[PDB]
Amino acid sequence: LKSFTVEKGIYQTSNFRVQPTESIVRFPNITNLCPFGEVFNATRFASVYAWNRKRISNCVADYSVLYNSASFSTFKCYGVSPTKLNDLCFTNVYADSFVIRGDEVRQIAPGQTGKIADYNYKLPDDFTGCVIAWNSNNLDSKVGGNYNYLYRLFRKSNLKPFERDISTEIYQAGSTPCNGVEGFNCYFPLQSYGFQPTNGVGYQPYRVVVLSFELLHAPATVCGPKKSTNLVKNKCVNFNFNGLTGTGVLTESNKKFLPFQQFGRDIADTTDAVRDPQTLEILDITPCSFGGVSVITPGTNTSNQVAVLYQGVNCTEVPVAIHADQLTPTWRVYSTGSNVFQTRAGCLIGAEHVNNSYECDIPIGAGICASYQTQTNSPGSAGSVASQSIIAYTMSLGAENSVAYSNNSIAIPTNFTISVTTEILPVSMTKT
Amino acid sequence: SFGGVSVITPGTNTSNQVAVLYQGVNCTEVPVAIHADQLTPTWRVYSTGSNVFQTRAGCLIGAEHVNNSYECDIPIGAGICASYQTQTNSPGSAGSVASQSIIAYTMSLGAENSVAYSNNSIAIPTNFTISVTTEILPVSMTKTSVDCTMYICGDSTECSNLLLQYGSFCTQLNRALTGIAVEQDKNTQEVFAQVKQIYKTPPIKDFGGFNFSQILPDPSKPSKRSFIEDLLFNKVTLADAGFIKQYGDCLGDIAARDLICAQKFNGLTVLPPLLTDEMIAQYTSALLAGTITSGWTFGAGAALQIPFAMQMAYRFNGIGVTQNVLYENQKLIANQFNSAIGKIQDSLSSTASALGKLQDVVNQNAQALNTLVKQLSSNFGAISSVLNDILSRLDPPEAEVQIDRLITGRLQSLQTYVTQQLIRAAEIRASANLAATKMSECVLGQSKRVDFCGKGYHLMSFPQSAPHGVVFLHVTYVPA
Amino acid sequence: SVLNDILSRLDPPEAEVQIDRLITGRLQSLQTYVTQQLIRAAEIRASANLAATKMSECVLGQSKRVDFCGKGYHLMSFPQSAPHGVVFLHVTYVPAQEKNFTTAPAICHDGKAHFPREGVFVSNGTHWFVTQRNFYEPQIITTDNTFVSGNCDVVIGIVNNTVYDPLQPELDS
Amino acid sequence: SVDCTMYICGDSTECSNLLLQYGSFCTQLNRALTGIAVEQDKNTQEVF
Repeated sequence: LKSFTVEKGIYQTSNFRVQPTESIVRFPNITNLCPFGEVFNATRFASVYAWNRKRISNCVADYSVLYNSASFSTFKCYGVSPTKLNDLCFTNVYADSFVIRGDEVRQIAPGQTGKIADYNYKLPDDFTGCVIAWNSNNLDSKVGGNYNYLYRLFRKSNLKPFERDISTEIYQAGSTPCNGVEGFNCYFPLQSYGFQPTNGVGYQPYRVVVLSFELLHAPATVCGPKKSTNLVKNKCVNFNFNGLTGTGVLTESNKKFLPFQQFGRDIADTTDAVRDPQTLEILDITPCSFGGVSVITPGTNTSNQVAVLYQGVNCTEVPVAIHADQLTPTWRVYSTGSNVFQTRAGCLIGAEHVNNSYECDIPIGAGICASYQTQTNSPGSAGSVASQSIIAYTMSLGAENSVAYSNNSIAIPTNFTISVTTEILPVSMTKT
Repeated sequence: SFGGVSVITPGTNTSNQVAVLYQGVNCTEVPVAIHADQLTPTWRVYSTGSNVFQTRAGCLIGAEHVNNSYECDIPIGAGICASYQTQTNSPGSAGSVASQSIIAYTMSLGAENSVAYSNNSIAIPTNFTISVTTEILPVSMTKTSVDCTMYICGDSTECSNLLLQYGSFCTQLNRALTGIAVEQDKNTQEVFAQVKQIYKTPPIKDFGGFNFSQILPDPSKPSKRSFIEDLLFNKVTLADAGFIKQYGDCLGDIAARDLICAQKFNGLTVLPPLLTDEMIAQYTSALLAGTITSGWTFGAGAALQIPFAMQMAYRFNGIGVTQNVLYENQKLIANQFNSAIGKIQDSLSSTASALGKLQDVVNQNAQALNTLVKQLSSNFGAISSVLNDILSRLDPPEAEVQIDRLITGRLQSLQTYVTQQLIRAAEIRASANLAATKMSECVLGQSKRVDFCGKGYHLMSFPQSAPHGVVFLHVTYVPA
Repeated sequence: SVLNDILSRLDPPEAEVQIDRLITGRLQSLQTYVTQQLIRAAEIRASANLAATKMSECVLGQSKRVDFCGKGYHLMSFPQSAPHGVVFLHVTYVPAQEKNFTTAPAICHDGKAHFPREGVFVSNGTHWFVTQRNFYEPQIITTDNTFVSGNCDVVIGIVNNTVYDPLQPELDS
Repeated sequence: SVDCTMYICGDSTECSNLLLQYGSFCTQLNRALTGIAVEQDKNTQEVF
């Protein structure tokens, strides 16, 4: 009101709102995981020059295991946060697994040059993806030496990103025709790596897997895992189902959804009942309790005791809305007590319900009216301050009456009154 | 050349064949619009030929003009009206015959009646009729209240901050609707509350033969409400009742099947009316009670019991027909009136359309809210319609600009809603004041104003409660 | 929020954007205000028309409309000035005290029916009187007051009574 | 009577799509004017 004095009436001071208890994040069931195991825990590894490329798509790819696992020496992701993979989703993912020397491991990164980067396996400058590598001295190395892995010494030109060249043909360095065989100025294009268990760290063969994540407009097939929580019902909660979010009280519904259909909809175009991704249950949509708060007070000149009306709410929510149990005992009294009256309009606290009907001083709603009344017994005294209180009652329509209707009688007045009343009407506004 | 197109549909219930109106266009242009060159030859017939009638309003196709004059069912414009009629048909049996079509004709003002005006002749009615008509007026609207913050910002701290920059827009809007809300309560009080004391009818019904039983509240049925009004509640669509909705029952994608619940979601609340329906009936009972037993006196001050038969003697006195008319034909008049009362019951029961005005009151209001609700889906220029996504996807620096667009749109929408709301309320108020005057003058006394109380020298009226409105049963005198 | 600040603060190329924000908003506020006034003005003008009618009907004459001039059979009104409005001091007739009486729409002198020209039939219990509607004054029911219409058979409620004829005493005397 | 579409967007598809983003502002406005349009006729019938 922006005033120190308040005239009697009902005023809307603020808004009542139940706060959310907890946050729920959800994504669909975990099944249909991409086969990471085939790549990482693979029995055999391809060579650097021709590396294995397994496309991963149509799954929920759970990166967490690779990030968390100790087994890998390094795990570096250029384009996106390595932590982010669980949330992020890519249209297509390619895994390039190859075995290369330890010293060379650094080369597997964007914007790099070297034997692998140029000739072997090239990465885009822009490359978005993560490179995971680990040692395989135990697996790959041979005492005799493991020749199986080759890289390329010569080529007509530099290799483009992700371009692999398997070709066995003899490279002709010079003018002399090779004719398929080595000779002067003719060499097999690839050289092997001599890995042996005895060698040093740099020397050790390492299995590296790079997960490129091509991002296109096209539908994204490979998305991250689902970090979900338990479902709680009959409570105002902050829920996040697959696509949407909102706050309300999830309850069991009696709705029969079609097998394919995920969400319902209001006539209005609202989110009404949703199907839980984990359980095939239909849960109907309810905004959490809230309503207006109106203060019913007598004029400040008369008193300062008030009564509050919580519109369109049950009395039950008010003790829960605030943590009454948590609060001090001074605060506790306000939450519940005999002095609570519930009406159609809402829960009115601070006013005692009264059987007697009187004229309506202040309108509450639903026919209930509040007034400040005290019965007073004092000689030559107006109702003085005493144990006064605020009462709410069904507003009296007035003293009820009846007319002695009959076939044969009339009521004709003997005398009358000349009265004067005032009728007031506005004529004009101020000429602004 | 361009103009609006209107479809004259006789009604799907009745027929599929329709007529199309091209407003303010010459008929010559119609074939060019349609791809006559491209389309099949079946289509070719549809564009050209006779069976095209040119009117001031535009070019009308599908309708056959008729010289004969009829009353106007559906207005075309410029006095032309369209209707679906069948020419004489053969007997009803399978046989090949053609009938039923859409006709456009020159609307008839009605049947011309020349009057034999003369030097010294008078027409003096030998017999009369006590008929009854129904007049329906809206009294109040649904006390809608809207929270700006939830509507615009609904649970978004980042949003509300942006709203504050707007200053006082919300406070006034919330204030405006609240002002409207009180006014409705004021409307209902002024309309019904005309009487201080609440009268109840005596156990004896002997009303000179007049049969009130339909109009009086029926002690019995829940709510002491009357029979005729009971149908009235039935004909209308109550928004909701009970004012209690199970929270849990509500939470997901289905509850918005329950529209009110959805409304509950977006800050849209419906305040209840101060005067409850049960309470409203009592007034209607009282206003009715004093009118029956006391005459007009209850408006002036203390109600004075007067036998009903006596009242008509006064009421006839009001029109310029002496008392002798009533008693001399007391039984008939009562019978006429009682039979008259029954007619409303069938008319009311027969067609929903009797209630059309009230229904309108509900419907525009329903429309306003839904339109208000739907706006939430509009992007306006915004990247998306959901507040969370903007926050989620975009950094605040970028987001602030985006949300701002969304804010202006809804705020504009609410602004359109309230402005629209104020005007309709005013429309209602004038009606309410009109309603109050009708109870004040017509019910509480007998009105002198010709064509105020229904066609005829007005006798009296009995109000009946109705949703957000009131129905009057004007009993008028008409010469037979 | 200050125009002079923005002007002092920014060069025109940049300032134009900021000022534009205020103009669209402020104008919109002003637009809001005007719409409110038009609507509100309509309400007042509606009242003015009513006021004029009240002045027209109530002051200038005695209005017949029940509850137009205040509760009761309206006598008259005295308009009074006021700020931005008017106040009327209606003078209304309200019945104060009442007494029950027994009524019947007519009386039979001859076996014929009499109805009251002005008034209704009542009885003190001993004798029948006919009086005006809103203030009790009994009168001796004479032919001068009553008019003929029909006979006793049709009447409903009619009671036997004696009507006084002023003429007889003149001729007999 | 006023169609928003021409009045605003008049034969510009690029314009009209941008209009749709606006939602129901038009359909409501056109509705009101139509409602207004019928109203006068109602007035005339009531009077005469």
